[PDB]
Amino acid sequence: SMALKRIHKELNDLARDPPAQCSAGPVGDDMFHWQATIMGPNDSPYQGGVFFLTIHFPTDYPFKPPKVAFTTRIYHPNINSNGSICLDILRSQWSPALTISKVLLSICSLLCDPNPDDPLVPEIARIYKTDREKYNRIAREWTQKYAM
Repeated sequence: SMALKRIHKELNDLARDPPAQCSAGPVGDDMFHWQATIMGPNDSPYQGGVFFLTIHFPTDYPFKPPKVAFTTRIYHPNINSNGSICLDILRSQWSPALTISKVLLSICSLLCDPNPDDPLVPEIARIYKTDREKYNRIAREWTQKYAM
C-alpha cells in the first residue's frame, strides 16, 4: 500500500537525518504502530526529562494524520492526562507533505512555547498566562518526578 511505502520512506529518512534529540520507529514488525522519544528541550522547563509517545498511522496515511499520544506524564497547557496533544498539524492543519520528523520537531517547539489560548488543561494555561515563573517551577518539578 501507499501508506506502507510512505512509512518506510519516512523511517529511512529518520535514520539518515536524525532529528534534533528525538527518535521514532516501529517496535516490532507492525509498521503502522511506532514508539517515539523526545528529550526535554534545553532552556524549556522540561530539560533533562525524556518523554515517550506512541504513534498510530491510519491505513490511508499520509492523507490523514497520524494519531499521537503522550505516554509520559507532563505539566503542559496543551497536553492532558489522556496523553492527548492539542497541536494544529495533528488535526485541522494536517497536510500530506508533513512527516513524523516534522511532527516531532513541532511537538518540541510546543514544549518550548505552549499555546495557552487553546488549552487542554485550563488551569495550567491560566498559570502559564498569569505566572510564568510558577509554571516553570512546577513543570520542572513534574519533569524530575515523572520524566526521569
